[PDB]
Amino acid sequence: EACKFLHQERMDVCETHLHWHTVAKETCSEKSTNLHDYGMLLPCGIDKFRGVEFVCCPL
Repeated sequence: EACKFLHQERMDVCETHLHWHTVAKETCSEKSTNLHDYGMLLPCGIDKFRGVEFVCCPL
């Protein structure tokens, strides 16, 4: 098994870095992996974003 690169965004709300970090971490954990690294997508407002891409690696 290698690491998996994933992209998740949404179109209904803008959210902070903390939210997107949480999403990335929890998505990796749902897939039986650990988050290694991530980057937000689609900056919005003064301090928010509309998604995250991220790399989940084997436990």
